[PDB]
Amino acid sequence: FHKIRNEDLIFNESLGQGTFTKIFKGVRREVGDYGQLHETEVLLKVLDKAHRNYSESFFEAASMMSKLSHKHLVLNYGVCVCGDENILVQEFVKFGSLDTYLKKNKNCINILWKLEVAKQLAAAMHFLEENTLIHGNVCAKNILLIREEDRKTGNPPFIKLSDPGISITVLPKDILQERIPWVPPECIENPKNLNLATDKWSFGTTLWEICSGGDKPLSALDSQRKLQFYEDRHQLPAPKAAELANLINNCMDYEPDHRPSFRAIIRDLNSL
Ligand SMILES: N#Cc1ccc(Nc2nc(N)cc(-n3ccc(CO)n3)n2)cc1
Repeated sequence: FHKIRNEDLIFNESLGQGTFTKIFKGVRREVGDYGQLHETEVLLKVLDKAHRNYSESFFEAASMMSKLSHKHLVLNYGVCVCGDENILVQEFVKFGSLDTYLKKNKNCINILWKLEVAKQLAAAMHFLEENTLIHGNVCAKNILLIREEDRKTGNPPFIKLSDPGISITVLPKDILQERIPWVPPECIENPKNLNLATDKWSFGTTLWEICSGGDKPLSALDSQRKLQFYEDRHQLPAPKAAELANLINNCMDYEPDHRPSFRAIIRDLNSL
């Protein structure tokens, strides 16, 4: 990663928290193309100092994805590791993460918006699958909205997939259980089962979020009951707007080997 000096970064408002992290809007002073000086809006993602022992996984999350370049993958500018900080410096996305956007905007998101977003997520995942790169934490909180839909110019919304954060292969068991039903059953059984098929299951859970106005699937279940949901082999209820329910359930297959390729997922979306 490119190294960015702390002197060149200004922290502004908090934008929320992730697992062992806090996110802020900020500004980076930099020399850009043609030698022009810029003050660039950035997302600053800060590893909690109490959890500095996760720093390798925290950065590994950003690194492997940054090794590929793609229009639907978030841009990482660099890292700041001055002093006692562990900071990832990422492009600032104007409309934020999709979980929040969906909850705020339930009433004006229709089936065509959901389908376009699903197709774009599936394109990003097909790119990862073709490169045999595991993401490991597909969820609406890790989808960023670059551009809102504009009917008045026929313009679709445009999303990017952000980094997965610290890997489920190193996280505490109780955090994994709280992340059911994004973490697939085989990874609850053994987090080293993380595989390309993991991302197909989580993609189904993410489609359910997209279809459910920002609701969290199984939120009313505590961790014990989320575990038993897997033990009993349940599927999620169909969203009220159920156009994608079959695809969600086909992706959320308890047999990892039976989960469909992202090419087949795309063909299915294109058929609707
Ligand atoms: N109101 C408001 C508002 C909130 C956030 C943004 N911008 C943004 N830009 C990014 N590159 C990443 C994120 N994230 C948000 C959650 C995560 C965890 O994945 N990231 N948010 C813009 C407006």
